[PDB]
Amino acid sequence: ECRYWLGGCSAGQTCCKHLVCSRRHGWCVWDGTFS
Repeated sequence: ECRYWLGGCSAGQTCCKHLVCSRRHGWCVWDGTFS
């Protein structure tokens, strides 16, 4: 299943809609706002 904000993605994980796997933060961040 997809993870939510600050869910904690990985190399083989995914993030729910409106979110992106932040490899820098180490967790799913808001897509469109993150850096």
